[PDB]
Amino acid sequence: EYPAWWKEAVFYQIYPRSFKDTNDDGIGDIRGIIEKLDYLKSLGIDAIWINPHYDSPNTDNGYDISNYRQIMKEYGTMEDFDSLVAEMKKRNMRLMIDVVINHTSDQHPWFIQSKSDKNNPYRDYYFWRDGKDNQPPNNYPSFFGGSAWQKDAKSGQYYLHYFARQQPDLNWDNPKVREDLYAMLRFWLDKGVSGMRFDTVATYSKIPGFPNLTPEQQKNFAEQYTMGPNIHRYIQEMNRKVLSRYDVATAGEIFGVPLDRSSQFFDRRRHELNMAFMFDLIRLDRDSNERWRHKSWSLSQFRQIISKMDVTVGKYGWNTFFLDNHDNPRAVSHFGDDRPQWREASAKALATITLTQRATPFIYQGSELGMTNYPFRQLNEFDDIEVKGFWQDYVQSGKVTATEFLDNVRLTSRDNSRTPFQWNDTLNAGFTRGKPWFHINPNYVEINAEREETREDSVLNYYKKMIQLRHHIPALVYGAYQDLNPQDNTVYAYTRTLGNERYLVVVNFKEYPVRYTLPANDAIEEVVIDTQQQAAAPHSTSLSLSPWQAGVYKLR
Repeated sequence: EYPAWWKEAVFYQIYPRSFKDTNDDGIGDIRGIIEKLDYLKSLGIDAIWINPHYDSPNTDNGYDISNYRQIMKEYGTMEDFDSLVAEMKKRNMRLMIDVVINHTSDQHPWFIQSKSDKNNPYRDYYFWRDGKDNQPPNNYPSFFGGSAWQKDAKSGQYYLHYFARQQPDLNWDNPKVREDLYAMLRFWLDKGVSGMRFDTVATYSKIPGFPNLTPEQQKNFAEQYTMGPNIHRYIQEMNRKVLSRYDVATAGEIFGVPLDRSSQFFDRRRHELNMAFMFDLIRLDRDSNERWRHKSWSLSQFRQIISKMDVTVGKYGWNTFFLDNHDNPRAVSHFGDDRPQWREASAKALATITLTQRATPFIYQGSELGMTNYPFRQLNEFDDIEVKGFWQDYVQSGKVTATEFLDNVRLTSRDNSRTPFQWNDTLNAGFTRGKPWFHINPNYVEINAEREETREDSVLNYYKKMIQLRHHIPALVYGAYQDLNPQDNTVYAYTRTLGNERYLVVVNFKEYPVRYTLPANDAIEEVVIDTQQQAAAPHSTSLSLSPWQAGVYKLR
């Protein structure tokens, strides 16, 4: 069974820039988070993961770090940070920070020096290569558009950046970089942080010789970058050196790692990472070649990916469960139906699922309210550099029309989840009194924390109840997972079994009523909860489900 606090906990993710502004400069800050801790405690949150909070030019809103030990000016001071840990600790909440060490900002002291000369001490802190000819070293693509190699006029060589140009990759091969990184980690751990979320941990190790990519590898380049020969070597070292020497829950974002390779990252026995963030589910409807394009998916596909994950996780690993985050579109829009008539119901349905999985649930800020995608009027309303990067590679190239491109990024852009949190119905949704740094969704007049707090049938209060059920029913945390019908495209039904305590979770994914027949030997003994306010106790053999109806039941 191997109990663990991080396995039973309910995590909340905060994107500071968009959580709460306290000085009215239009940007969310750390004091804003402090101000809302009571809101999150009442919600039932156990731990909080905050996106990057370090000094950064903000080319990638925090993921381009220029100083790992300094608090981002936009977010506040060290005192504010220390105060967050203290206030959180006071409320028995654990703080998990975002660790971005696959790369740094091109304005980081290490890169500034590395960039000054070919013989500078820090030259080997990054990857510099010569373009054998009148072009880059190889054909490596960048997640943010064009080549993953940037030419340095001065020296004449190219430096490597999987992501933005302003995000040069660190060289983990050099034992000096590793040590400076471990020192930096203990800096934060010594201050009380109880958890670390490692950004793109599968790409720390590069492929020796930087061979070119075959036509095939060109497509799934995201996966090739995880093919590093020293990845588990390095992560294991970081564990020995740091992780294993503090009580810290670790989560690794393994973007690009095939499912059959995730085990090596979270297998207890391997002493690497406690749990991981897989993307097989959240990206089930993304085209293979065009990462920005959305394609149709079905429930059978959805549930089948979940079964596979559970099997792969097995008895020795552990997983997280999330339907959205700062790099993806809103959960209700993506997996439910955000139209006015179905938003609440489908939101509650997804909530039911989110808190009854054999994984640690991560609730992204604002989705507990049923926040939705943003109504982007035109291309320039996106800040997403991934989008601007896609525009260059597919629209400038003529590979896709601007209209079709827009139709799609409207559904897949990470900016959908980056609009300011909606607290109440005052100007700017009570987020700020200044000008919001990024456009706020007009539906805030309907979807806002305050309004939902007083309404018993609100999405917020339903989330409160689901989290409360998870905190009180062990089976919902550790019970075995069983998909009663992997092929059904209408009703998602599964059991959670811990000994003789069996629970049944049912979700009507359709917008018309459906009658669900329980397995012949199964009987409903109790109703733990359901999305209908009225709906009385059903009988033992079947359920008449209304559109998007969800429920948890205890079986005999």
